[PDB]
Amino acid sequence: TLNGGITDMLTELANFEKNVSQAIHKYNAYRKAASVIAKYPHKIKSGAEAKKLPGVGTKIAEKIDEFLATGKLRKLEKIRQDDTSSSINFLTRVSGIGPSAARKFVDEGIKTLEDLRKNEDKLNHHQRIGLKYFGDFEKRIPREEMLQMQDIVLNEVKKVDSEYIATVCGSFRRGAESSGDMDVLLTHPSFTSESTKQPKLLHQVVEQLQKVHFITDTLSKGETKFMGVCQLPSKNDEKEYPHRRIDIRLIPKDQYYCGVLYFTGSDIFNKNMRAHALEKGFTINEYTIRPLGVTGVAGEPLPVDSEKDIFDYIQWKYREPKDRSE
DNA sequence: CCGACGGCGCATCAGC
DNA sequence: GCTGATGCGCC
DNA sequence: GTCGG
Ligand SMILES: [Cl-]
Ligand SMILES: [Cl-]
Ligand SMILES: [Mg+2]
Ligand SMILES: [Mg+2]
Ligand code: NA
Ligand code: NA
Ligand code: NA
Repeated sequence: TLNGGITDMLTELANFEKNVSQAIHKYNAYRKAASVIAKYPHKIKSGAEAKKLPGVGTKIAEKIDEFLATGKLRKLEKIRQDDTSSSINFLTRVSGIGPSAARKFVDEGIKTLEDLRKNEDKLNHHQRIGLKYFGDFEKRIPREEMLQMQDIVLNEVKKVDSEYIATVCGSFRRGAESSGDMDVLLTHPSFTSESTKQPKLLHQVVEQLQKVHFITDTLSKGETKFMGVCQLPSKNDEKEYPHRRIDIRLIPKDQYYCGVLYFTGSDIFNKNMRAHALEKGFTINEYTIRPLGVTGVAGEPLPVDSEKDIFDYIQWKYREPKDRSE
């Protein structure tokens, strides 16, 4: 973290733009700049030096000059002192509360953890669970725990049907020493891009994980995506493990490579790669890579037999998962 | 100057 | 009920 | 807020 002061500053600005200003393109701009600076292998000495990096422009270079000179940003100092901004930023830390809900809550005079707790009747299901586990969800998961969670999920899935394949993705697959949550990509040969030969494929797995008390709560659930809460079992006399966020995504089996590319991330890596694809005349989602016709309409799915094939189409050298932590 | 900036699953709601 | 818009989530 | 043309 050679430039941690700068990247922290840009991340704080990004969050302000998303949560308070509701300016998603500014949010993405700040996060892109923070990411490119984070990988830069020199301690930055000026805004001009930073401006040479793709995604850092005139305004950010100016802020970098102020930050290097003084160790702070007047713009952020004022934001920190603003009650409405402060309140909104806090409330959005609850899962299920976004910029819109946060501002609405603050309008009604709900602006603290205490306020939320006394007004549960005003929260939807997702928000209620987000509140319940507020503390737990801001804790990171040690890789050692991720390995224990992996073993439980892979073994329980196998007990349901030996034909399932579950792959842990997200930061775990990128080799991180800690993760924010657990991301599980699921396949089964009965669900392909061509047909669904069995119903309840995701349901049966969620059900089994609930039965063994691994999954503890549900935030949202459909045919292909589960979003919930899980917890490792603790031993006799042992303090309980924190509750953790878990996401499970069932992807058509024949579209595994596009799926695992998506679910491995990072999010900024995906945005950067998908934007590069567009410049190259392709569109990538979690299912397919397609060409863009002269008009602008996506054409038919191209053959993909590896993650690398996707990189090849857009003329990028392959990057291993561990090198996608942007 | 100015349009584009990644792509999509699930929850909730308005209009019919 | 359905459809489309919008919020919020995921990488 | 930044980039590309
Ligand atoms: Cl914006
Ligand atoms: Cl598709
Ligand atoms: Mg994750
Ligand atoms: Mg994430
Ligand atoms: Na630049
Ligand atoms: Na939130
Ligand atoms: Na996740």
